[PDB]
Amino acid sequence: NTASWFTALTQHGKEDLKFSRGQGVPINTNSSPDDQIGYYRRATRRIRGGDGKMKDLSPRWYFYYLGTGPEAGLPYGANKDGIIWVATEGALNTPKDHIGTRNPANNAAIVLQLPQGTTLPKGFYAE
Ligand SMILES: [Cl-]
Repeated sequence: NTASWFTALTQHGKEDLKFSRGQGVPINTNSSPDDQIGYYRRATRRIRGGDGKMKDLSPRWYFYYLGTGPEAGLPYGANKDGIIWVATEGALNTPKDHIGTRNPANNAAIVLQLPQGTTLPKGFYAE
């Protein structure tokens, strides 16, 4: 059982996460230009509120390299609710099994950083 290599982007507003073409891949100096491609997957947790009924928390969007993670089998551009795709110029459309996912027992998450000039929808924040 594994985890995203990066911390999540929390959705504070009504808009799903979306990036303009060529944007959205997190910075990771340990990966190469061919690897800069993947998807974000929405994870929506539920909690028992103060009243006593269940409710959704803010959705969290986690990045996974193409061909890894909970949707490792999906090809780039696959239509699936809660999955959005991103790729940098120069990336290769091949599975990134060599990067894989993170084992939290032996690796901390990488703080998710987006390069300068990256635009986001309302309610998401870039570090
Ligand atoms: Cl947050």
